[PDB]
Amino acid sequence: EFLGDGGDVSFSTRGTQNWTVERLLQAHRQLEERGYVFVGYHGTFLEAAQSIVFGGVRARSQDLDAIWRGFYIAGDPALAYGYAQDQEPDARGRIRNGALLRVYVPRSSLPGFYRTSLTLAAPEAAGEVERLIGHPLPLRLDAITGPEEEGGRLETILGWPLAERTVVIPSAIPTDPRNVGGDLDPSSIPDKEQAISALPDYAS
Ligand SMILES: CN(C)CC(=O)Nc1ccc2[nH]c(=O)c3ccccc3c2c1
Repeated sequence: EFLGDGGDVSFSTRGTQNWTVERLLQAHRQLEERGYVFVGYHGTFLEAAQSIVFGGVRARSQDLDAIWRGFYIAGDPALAYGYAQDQEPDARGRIRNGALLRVYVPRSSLPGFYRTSLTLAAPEAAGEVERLIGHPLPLRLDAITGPEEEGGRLETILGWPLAERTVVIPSAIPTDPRNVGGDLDPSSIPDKEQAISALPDYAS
């Protein structure tokens, strides 16, 4: 259990229960001590956050193409935040805010991390990434970081094999239940979390 101590952690529209930036700090120190390193944020809906944190990352399907299939994260919490919410409404039109998660990978997995300046959405990106990674997509126990299709923000994709090796914990950066869909309010980012958010150096 890499969640540190305090009470039971629970995701909810009111905010991640029993999660404070201080507990995150304890959790972060424990992970680092165990040889894990932070690689980015992952925004998703509440239940997927719960599953990811306590069950671990688990690929489910889509092999025909989905060439870029994998676990998408981002060094910049603002990019991942856009995804921390339900993808479709319920029968009554409600779209709940989700949660931001912190993704860690064993340091021994770092050799598989690559970065390119080429926008991943570019048509020839696949060919360039395959050259960079040394094999045909999909990504395996490796990852690639590159500019989002449009926006300039760097997105990181973890091959499912790598993703399933991660330890993921809640972020102390909250989503706003009053502003679903809205952009991340940078002032809602705890200084203490920003402090433990440096990324590892990737190969290019
Ligand atoms: C949940 N819907 C957005 C459908 C989907 O297929 N994608 C998905 C679902 C969750 C995602 N979470 C992220 O943190 C993220 C970060 C950088 C780039 C993409 C993502 C991301 C993408």
